[PDB]
Amino acid sequence: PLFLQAEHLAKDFSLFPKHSKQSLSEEIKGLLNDDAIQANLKDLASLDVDGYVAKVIQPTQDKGRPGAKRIIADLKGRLITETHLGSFYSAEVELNFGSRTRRIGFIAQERTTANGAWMPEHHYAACKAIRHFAELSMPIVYLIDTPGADAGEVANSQNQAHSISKAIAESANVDVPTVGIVIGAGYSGGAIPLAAANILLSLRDGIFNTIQPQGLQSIARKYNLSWQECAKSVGVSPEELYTSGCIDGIIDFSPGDRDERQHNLRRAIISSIEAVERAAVNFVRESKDLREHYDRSLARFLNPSKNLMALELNAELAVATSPTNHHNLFGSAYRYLRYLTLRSRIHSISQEQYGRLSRVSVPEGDLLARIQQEQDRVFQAWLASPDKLVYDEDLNKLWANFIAKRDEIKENYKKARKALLFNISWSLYHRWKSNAANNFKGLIQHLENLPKSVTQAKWPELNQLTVLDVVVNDELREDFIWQCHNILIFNSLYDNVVGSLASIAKEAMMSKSLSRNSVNNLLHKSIDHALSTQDTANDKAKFYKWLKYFMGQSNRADLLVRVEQWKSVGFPQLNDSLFVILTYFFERLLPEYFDSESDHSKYTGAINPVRIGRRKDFWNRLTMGYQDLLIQKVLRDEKRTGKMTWENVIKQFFTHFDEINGDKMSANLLNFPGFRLSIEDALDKGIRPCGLITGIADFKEKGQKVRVGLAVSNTAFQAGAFDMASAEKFSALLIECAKRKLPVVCFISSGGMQTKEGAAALFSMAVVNDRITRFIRDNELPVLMFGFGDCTGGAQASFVTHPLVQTYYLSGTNMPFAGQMVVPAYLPSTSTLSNYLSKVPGAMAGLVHNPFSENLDNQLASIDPLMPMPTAKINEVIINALSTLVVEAPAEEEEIVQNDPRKLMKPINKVLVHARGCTAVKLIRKAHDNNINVVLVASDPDMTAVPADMLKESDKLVCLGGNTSDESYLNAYSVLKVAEYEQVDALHPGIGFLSESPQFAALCVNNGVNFVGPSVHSMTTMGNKSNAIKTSQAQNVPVVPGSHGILTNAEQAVNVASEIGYPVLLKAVQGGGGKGIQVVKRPEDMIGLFQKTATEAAAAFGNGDLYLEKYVTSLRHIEVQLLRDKFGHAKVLGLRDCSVQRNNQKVVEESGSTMLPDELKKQVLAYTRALGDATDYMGAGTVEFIYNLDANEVYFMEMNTRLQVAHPVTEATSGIDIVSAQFDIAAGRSIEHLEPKEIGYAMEVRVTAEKAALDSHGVLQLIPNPGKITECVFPDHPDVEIISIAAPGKEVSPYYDSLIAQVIMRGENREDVIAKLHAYLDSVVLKGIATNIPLLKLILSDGTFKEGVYDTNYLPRFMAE
Ligand SMILES: Nc1ncnc2c1ncn2[C@@H]1O[C@H](COP(=O)(O)OP(=O)(O)O)[C@@H](O)[C@H]1O
Ligand SMILES: [Mg+2]
Repeated sequence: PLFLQAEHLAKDFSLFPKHSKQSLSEEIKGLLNDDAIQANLKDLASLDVDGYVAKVIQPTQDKGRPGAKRIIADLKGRLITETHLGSFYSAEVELNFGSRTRRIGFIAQERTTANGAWMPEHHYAACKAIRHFAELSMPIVYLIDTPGADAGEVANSQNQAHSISKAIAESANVDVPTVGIVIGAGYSGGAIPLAAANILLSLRDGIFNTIQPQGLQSIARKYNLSWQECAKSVGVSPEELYTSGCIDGIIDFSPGDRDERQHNLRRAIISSIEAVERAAVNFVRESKDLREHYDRSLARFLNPSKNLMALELNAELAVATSPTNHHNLFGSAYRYLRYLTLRSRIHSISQEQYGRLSRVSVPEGDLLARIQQEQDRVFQAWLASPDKLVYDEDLNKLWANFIAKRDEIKENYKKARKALLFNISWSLYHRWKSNAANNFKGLIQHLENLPKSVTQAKWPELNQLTVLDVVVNDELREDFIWQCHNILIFNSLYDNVVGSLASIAKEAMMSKSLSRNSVNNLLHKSIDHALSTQDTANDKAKFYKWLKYFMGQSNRADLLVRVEQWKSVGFPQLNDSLFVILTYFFERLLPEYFDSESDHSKYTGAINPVRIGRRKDFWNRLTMGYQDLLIQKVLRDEKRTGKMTWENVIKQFFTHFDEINGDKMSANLLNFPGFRLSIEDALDKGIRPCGLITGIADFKEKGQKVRVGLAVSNTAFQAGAFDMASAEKFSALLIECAKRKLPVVCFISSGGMQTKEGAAALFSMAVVNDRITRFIRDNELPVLMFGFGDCTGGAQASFVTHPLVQTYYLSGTNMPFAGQMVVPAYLPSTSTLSNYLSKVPGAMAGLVHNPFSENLDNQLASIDPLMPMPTAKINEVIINALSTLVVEAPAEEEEIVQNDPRKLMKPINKVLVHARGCTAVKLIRKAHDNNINVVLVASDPDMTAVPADMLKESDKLVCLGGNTSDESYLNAYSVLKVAEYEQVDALHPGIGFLSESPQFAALCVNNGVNFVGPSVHSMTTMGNKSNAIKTSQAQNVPVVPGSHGILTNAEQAVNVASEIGYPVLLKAVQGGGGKGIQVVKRPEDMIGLFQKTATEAAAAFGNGDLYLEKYVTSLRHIEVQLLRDKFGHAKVLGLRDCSVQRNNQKVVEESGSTMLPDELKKQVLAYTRALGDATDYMGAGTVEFIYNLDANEVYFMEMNTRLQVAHPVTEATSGIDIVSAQFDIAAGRSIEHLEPKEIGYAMEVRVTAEKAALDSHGVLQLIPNPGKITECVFPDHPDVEIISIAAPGKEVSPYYDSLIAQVIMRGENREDVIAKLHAYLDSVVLKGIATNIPLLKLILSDGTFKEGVYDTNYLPRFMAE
């Protein structure tokens, strides 16, 4: 069942991107190499935002750049057909493949018509062209270049979204190789039908993104950035798109090249089509289920059943329109491959996986203070570099008038003085825009607070004289404070009149004048509103004399037109007639009001629109614009009451809703500014950080239950903005519906695709649309799509309006192609509101009633009685949809089936061991002792290692290839393919490599392979450092004091560090092994050391996330061994002390701690049980504690969610075998029968192949000594255990660790264990290589170590002695 299989495989392939077989980037000949890509990443990192814009954004905007036809012509093939249709350009060219010539289809976005902006008929032409090439078995090269598909009134009237939803449906289901190549810009839903290819490439200077970079300006205004900053933060370069896995490589060609690089475009196409065809043949070799899918699709062409045959007639889709034009078996392979690549381009995580931010050192109401500080920061930056007064002739001529009239004999002085400051305050009001109110308050406060040595300061010479320098002088200072105070009241007056513009519009429609009382009372109310929302000392009478002075300036109309130009960005909801009457009120009716103050007969109030412009149909456009403002107001009242939520939508019709994967959420690997704060805020409110809620519900159809799928949009997160986690939840729901045979109902509301998830979010349009296309075409069950609230962007432009679904809308739904954030200017309710679109053909199967908004249909009939009304109910549509289906006999109910190892835990007689070295020798020895056959996997140096020699004829050895870890053990797909091939009973994930990764645990358990260790839930809870601390806090276990969540920035790190007291630690969340652990001594150091250690974490792991802990200088590293079964018996075996360590790596490890009180030992035993039971832990695990020697306290640090190398020390002293107990637990057995003891004492020395050598100051260090071992004797002794890979004639490899043996001594007491281990280390012989043993012998003959008085920093001090 290929529909179920493609989500399984694509989930597997997205768990480890680098070593997946979805990497076809090696195949294509003519791409740039990974070295040039790494070098280009270093340049783009070191450049600023302007250098990034020049490199990336400016060449795709270039009007001199070769078009789609010119690029296709310079492939130098033979053109067979062309179809130029506006900004669409389809073609068909024969290319030479060396063996012969071949027809290759083309569909391109042509930049030399409409800039590549596609219209509805261009999408319908792309639909047709994609079938036409499929019917003729022609491979297709898509060429992407667009500002996005048109969001205009004509597009949405022609049903733009419904043409794109079909175009994506054809592209996703085409039966020929599809290659995408970005030849310019790939923005939004116009780029995704073409970018939905098998292999998506880009030219060297191309771009691919969620929307055009100027559309990010709305999100830039909300968080106080520029749109250029938001564009770099999103990461839109071809190099960054290749790093995120959005594209499959960068072709070494730009459209203007005429050297060797012009030949790379045809070569990249030839090798791409050949690569997809070789890959698709390899998929038909290995997939026997691809035959079954093809035979099921063939059987529908043989016998077209009436319910799907009627859907194919109405939908017009790419089907077998002939037996000759019926697709081949490889045709279904291109659909399959295309889904796997689209679905591994999208990526999401879970709530347990996401690392929580620090609540510690965060002020109350912080958001407004941080935005105030950003507005002050940009204001202080203007105080540090203000503009010169020579730059504008209008301001320059007023300075000349001012200085001339200042020496002249007092009226002309006062006129020129006031006029200079006035035009400076309008100039800064044009400049500062949406933040102008805040920056004028800060300018007033600045001017009042200025030193007398700056207020009395005489002006610089004209060339160095700035607009700041002009107004800071005392003579211009306090009148400019007055200008700024009146401009604040004007900005409030203007914005209050804009929000009250409907009252003006009504009276203009019904009398053609705005009466004198209506302009008086609107002016009164707007000044009273301005001076009651602002406590400013400048009163109504002073502002009235300024308003007369302003209405006495000759450039007053020009000041209103300049203002209106930048205000049009913030108010894209008003039409031309509404902007004209707004301007006419300020320009003419306010002067006419003053002129008629002396004599009221001079007032007429008459709006003459011709004096602002000869706009046709002015009063009928004013009628439409007023009706649309009332529709906007009604939909804002509906948002503010908040009746259409996911809970309320469910309670109106459905009962016992069971959500599928409610924990799925945004990955956020671009880390967009303020978006992680929004994920935190959502989580603290209990809201899903995901644009969709999905589940299965009961619907009582005439008292009797019917089980249906239910997908309701989450208007509680980002107004229902659809996301990569929403796409995975939709695929999961359609899979549960395909398994159980459920009808699907959907309620969809969205602001569009989540732009703050990167360019990767776009692929969700094609992923979810393909799963709905395949769901109806393989499983027949009806999908309903009730568009509600605002239903816009890519959710609207794909799956909601898809031609096989029954599309519905609630009354009052806003349904355009894109929303207010992206739309440049006003769109009529005739082209946006679902009421007027109800009778427009193909827009919907019906407009239904909104069951929450009581009076809506009468409120809409009072706005326009000729508006089309709703007819059907949501209950009527659902009962008619359910009753016309065949009622198949329902199976007995199953739960939502998830990854559970406990089901897979069956008796083990053959096991895969994922390990090398001493860990593999230990696990191979335990496999013999438990009577289990080993399937061993190994690198080329390790095929002839001692763990391979320890195997029998009944045990297997398999070659992974290569020398290093990357070429062998870290390839998870090779290791899983061996587990599947040998049919292994379980897989032991070893130690090191992928042992502690919950992704590698999930990868095995997806494919039904038993993972020997904890559940994936237990691994993510105690593997995520913030959540491990939060679970410890919940179980009354003291943690190592710190931030407790993850730090945001250097200011956060300073404040949490100050509260703990310096010195302190900075640690990486994805760290471990002592990597990136920086000590910070001071606040002076912390500012530089945070930025530094964030770069260490980002370089080492690809995540700069730091979290802070208290630096304890005198400690013991105490760690406590847990065992636990599936039944819940937390058998805690005992502790170890691993304090003799060198660069965090443990060296001399012990079964007890000589400075730890028995009361604190009992506390860490109780805390291990509390954590083990409260996470539902399984297998072997080790919780780590800092035992502060100064404080006499024990603090939880972190947990090992796997087998620990120190384990044979506790095997001796507990009397319990840790690996045998873990193999019993992973066979499904209980460990209740075990009795943990405290048998004597034990100690381990890690014997490593290292030579002594001095550092730069002369202190002795140990460093690795590789080479062939000539002699190696470990004498047989009863109270020592030897795990070893050292023997005569074996080599110690430079590609791996110097660990050559673990020597674990046992004895009665600690002095006896030390003395026996000292004597045993002298009886042990090693030759050929050097070893660490000269140091180990001296620690065992130290007096301070023999007394047991030391700390974790003992060893580097002792090596210096
Ligand atoms: N402030 C500190 N207090 C205690 N240990 C610290 C501190 N800073 C670094 N460390 C080292 O890190 C240990 C904590 O576990 P860690 O070494 O990070 O584990 P791993 O690297 O094996 O995951 C401590 O025992 C100590 O050796
Ligand atoms: Mg450690």
